[PDB]
Amino acid sequence: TERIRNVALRSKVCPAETASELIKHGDVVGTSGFTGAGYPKEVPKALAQRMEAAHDRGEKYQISLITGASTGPQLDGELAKANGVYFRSPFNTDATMRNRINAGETEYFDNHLGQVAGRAVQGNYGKFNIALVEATAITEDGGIVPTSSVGNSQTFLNLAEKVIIEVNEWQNPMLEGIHDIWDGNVSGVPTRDIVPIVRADQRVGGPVLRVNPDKIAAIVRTNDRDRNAPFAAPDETAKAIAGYLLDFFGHEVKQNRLPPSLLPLQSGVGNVANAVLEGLKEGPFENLVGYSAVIQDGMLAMLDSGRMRIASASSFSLSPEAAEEINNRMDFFRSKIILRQQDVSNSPGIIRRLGCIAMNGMIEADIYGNVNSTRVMGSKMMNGIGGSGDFARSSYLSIFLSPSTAKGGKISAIVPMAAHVDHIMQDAQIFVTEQGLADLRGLSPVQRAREIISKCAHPDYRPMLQDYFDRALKNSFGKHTPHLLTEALSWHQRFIDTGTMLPS
Amino acid sequence: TERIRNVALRSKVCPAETASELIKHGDVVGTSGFTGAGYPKEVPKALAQRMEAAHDRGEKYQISLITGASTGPQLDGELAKANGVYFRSPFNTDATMRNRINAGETEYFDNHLGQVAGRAVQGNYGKFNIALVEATAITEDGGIVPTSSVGNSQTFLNLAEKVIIEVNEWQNPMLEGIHDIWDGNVSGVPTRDIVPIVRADQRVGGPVLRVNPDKIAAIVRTNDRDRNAPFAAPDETAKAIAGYLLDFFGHEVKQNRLPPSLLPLQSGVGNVANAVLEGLKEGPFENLVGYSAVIQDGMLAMLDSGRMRIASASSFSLSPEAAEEINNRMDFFRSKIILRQQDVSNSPGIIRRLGCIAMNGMIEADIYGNVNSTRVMGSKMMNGIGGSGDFARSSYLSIFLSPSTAKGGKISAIVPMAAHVDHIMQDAQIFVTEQGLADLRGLSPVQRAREIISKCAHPDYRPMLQDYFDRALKNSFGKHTPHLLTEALSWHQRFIDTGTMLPS
Ligand SMILES: CC(C)(COP(=O)(O)OP(=O)(O)OC[C@H]1O[C@@H](n2cnc3c(N)ncnc32)[C@H](O)[C@@H]1OP(=O)(O)O)[C@@H](O)C(=O)NCCC(=O)NCCS
Ligand SMILES: CC(C)(COP(=O)(O)OP(=O)(O)OC[C@H]1O[C@@H](n2cnc3c(N)ncnc32)[C@H](O)[C@@H]1OP(=O)(O)O)[C@@H](O)C(=O)NCCC(=O)NCCS
Ligand SMILES: [Cl-]
Ligand SMILES: [Cl-]
Ligand SMILES: [Cl-]
Ligand SMILES: [Cl-]
Repeated sequence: TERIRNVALRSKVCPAETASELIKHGDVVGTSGFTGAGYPKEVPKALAQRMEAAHDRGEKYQISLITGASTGPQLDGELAKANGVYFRSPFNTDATMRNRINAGETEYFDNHLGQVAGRAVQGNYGKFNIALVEATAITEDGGIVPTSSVGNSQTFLNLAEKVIIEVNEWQNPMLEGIHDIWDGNVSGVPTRDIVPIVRADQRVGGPVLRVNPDKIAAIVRTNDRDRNAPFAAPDETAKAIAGYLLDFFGHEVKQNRLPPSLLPLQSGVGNVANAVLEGLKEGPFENLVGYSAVIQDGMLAMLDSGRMRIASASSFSLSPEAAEEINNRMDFFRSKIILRQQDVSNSPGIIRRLGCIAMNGMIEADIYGNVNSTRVMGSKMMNGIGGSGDFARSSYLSIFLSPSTAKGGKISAIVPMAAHVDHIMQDAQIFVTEQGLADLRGLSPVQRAREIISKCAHPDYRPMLQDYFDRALKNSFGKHTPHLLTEALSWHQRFIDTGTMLPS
Repeated sequence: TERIRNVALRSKVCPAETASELIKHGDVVGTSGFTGAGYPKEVPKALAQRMEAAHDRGEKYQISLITGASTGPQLDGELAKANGVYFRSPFNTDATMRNRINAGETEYFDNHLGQVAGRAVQGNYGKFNIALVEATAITEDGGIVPTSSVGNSQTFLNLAEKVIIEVNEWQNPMLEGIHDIWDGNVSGVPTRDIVPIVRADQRVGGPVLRVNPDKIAAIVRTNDRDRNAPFAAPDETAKAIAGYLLDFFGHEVKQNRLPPSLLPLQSGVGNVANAVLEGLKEGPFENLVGYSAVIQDGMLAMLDSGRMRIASASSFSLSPEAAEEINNRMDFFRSKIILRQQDVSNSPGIIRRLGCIAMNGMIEADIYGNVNSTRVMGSKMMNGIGGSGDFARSSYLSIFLSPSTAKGGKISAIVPMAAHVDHIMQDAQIFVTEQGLADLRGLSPVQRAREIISKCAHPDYRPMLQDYFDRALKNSFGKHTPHLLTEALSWHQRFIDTGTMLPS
């Protein structure tokens, strides 16, 4: 049945390839798409091809690409291969785009996800020339129904001089109604409105994105899927991590420091956080509620088992099989899910009010519990800070999760000093690895070190960390946060030099 | 005349030494006190004497000292001299206490100022045995009128098993009415209340701290002043920084990116930020509004002139000259100042909603614009993060201010890598030194470096910085945030070893 239910707009429909021609070299382009969900697919390809052709002719042809968060092969992948992006923000997971960024070929800045809208309205990315937005359907009165995410779409629509919509047969029409778009000033000119959310499951807006139909210069019909990586089935490492955390939650509850149903749950991107949710789907906490940035396979599983009643996020970010699953059971899941603008899902004011429990993965932490979420060896981008800072700093409890080692044991995820810092000590209270859990609340840096080294570090690396700390305590310039600057980053350099942090 | 207007409570009046006997070895003590204002004076002096006497006898006697923020010689000073503090939080500026912390004799954790009350309520500091609070007066119905700051006093009163009040006749009685204390759930158990502040001058509460009279174990009559080091007159360096910043504001206004009256201003503790205020009091912007953690001399000047209409803060941290000037004309300033609980003055939800401009000092930034506010050489505490994180991350614009060098040119305030990080790149958009102003909005790390190096670094260090960056670009593991791990911290080590960052 017709997805474009507004007759007047049908006159604007055209091939993906024609739409792409609206985008000019130098253009700032805002797109839908949040962590592998709901990004535009067909127009990006056409632009990519046109870009390569122009480049061979010696014609400059690159855009600035601002999104909700990560997209997919069809967008980041295609444009990266074409060398078509001079600037990218705020979050990426595509290997080709990542390579461009790590080669200095595409400039990249990973803003806090909840701040992107406000900075765009402030003009930090320049003037938006194009909004390219994927839709489930266009309503009779011209509402744009989003797809598997909301992201920054409403903001990009407001800002852009011209709008291109992609309407996607693949997205299940029962998506219509799952979204909550608030028409208030969240990220506009101060003073901003109060967003009156006081419960994680509370709706305060409507089902559609609003745009002046006059700004719509093109509409493209599509039938393509959100392409995400599957999640790793929880192995012994992941299960141990879940085990420690569930016990921790259990002891908090027994001590009356958490309610039996805990607090609204945020769970970050990646395999480790996902694995913890798989643990929760059969855990001893009932009537859970999610207030997250993304809903991964594990969270969907919790909704499925009924251990979680409802989940708020800006997107569901699912494996191919789970995305197939939810599209086949959209009737069941649509009442369990609320998709919000990312500046609302990731609003520090709301997160703190609700008392969210934040659970996020990490590259590494140093012995003082500073956290790197992003930059391997301090210089090589993995994905980006994403919403981890939005949640870590605002949450009732901030929890970081990681195997105690990486690359088959050749890297320690607990190091003397993080090569890059995304989350300072103040923003991290709990660390969990397969070795144990460190509870850092109320502790000084030296006290944090003792907990982190003794609980979380891998036995292959523990003595070396203890050695570093003991000698730092003796020799450091100051003793408040003891360091030996000649060797603080030496494990990372050892890896670079030899392929392993383990000495020979 | 009579400061204690509740007759019944008069019976609890006693000498300072006697009150101090209520405080026992191991106790967790919460005190009033924020940026050298409104901290208890006589009871801490008495306590310190008794602590030293005990120690002289091989008897242990130490407390955990939790405050609003920094105190003064009578509290931090005396107790540090006595070696009477085993744990301290969240912010200190006393030189003797700083030494205890940096020698490892006092355990320290500098929590974000806006979060301290909530973490106290969560129980991160343990059970509060004692709340010790300075008061201007006690009202007919037993309300406690705070003095020159509010800080965390209401939370501490709520949590503490016993309460001791110091009624200080030095504090002007017309301070009564200047405070705004909310009974709302700001920092308590989730779900918390919406704090409905939508303008900087808005009152939402009442004039007094509330406490069960049955918890009050002692009242001490005092007469002693807040002690706060004077601000030196702005030197040429500080004047240059203010100049660059004011030019920047003027340009934002002419581009319509700020209103002519700017936005609510937050100005951080320290000489540099205060020097900027001094420039604004004689600049082109009128109808200014303060929404800050603290009101320093510069800000008080503008309220005087009528340049600033109102200033919201948790405390006024004035010089002796300024302290007397306001205690004197309290009738006037009384109507231009609102003093709030620090969990409200420093609430990220409100700071964001109001769109504050944050202006803070810093120790150093690296070429990529990560900021160190706290730890010299990464290990030696200066003061603490304070509210700089609260404001930097939540602000409409986050600006950091510093001389381009430190210690007579022997340290570069722009370094290859910051030895410790308090504010990540995402939390800092504008840097200002006497060398110029770097506007980083919308830039990748490599672009940030080009601006910071060229605009902010001192000419004596810029070639060294460019050389580091150039070789990093060629040799770094990744090129997204290029580093040479072999030398990243080598300037700091050079200072440690030779007293200068310049190569010999
Ligand atoms: C940090 C993060 C990459 C961890 O992801 P994860 O899937 O849970 O952890 P994994 O152990 O499976 O590792 C993922 C990759 O990072 C690498 N990695 C993890 N720790 C590493 C370390 N200490 N050193 C080097 N690489 C590391 C792994 O090798 C793996 O790389 P690969 O894909 O090339 O094989 C991921 O959580 C992330 O990008 N976080 C930032 C955004 C965020 O946290 N958002 C929260 C709100 S949605
Ligand atoms: C960072 C901070 C110390 C700077 O203070 P300032 O008065 O503006 O700057 P100054 O240049 O006068 O220097 C202050 C001290 O820091 C030292 N300092 C500053 N930069 C330094 C550097 N790069 N290396 C070593 N020391 C440095 C100075 O030497 C001076 O120390 P001294 O008293 O022993 O001589 C101060 O802003 C602060 O403590 N910030 C943290 C809390 C905060 O910002 N709160 C904001 C909300 S209220
Ligand atoms: Cl809000
Ligand atoms: Cl804590
Ligand atoms: Cl609020
Ligand atoms: Cl930006």
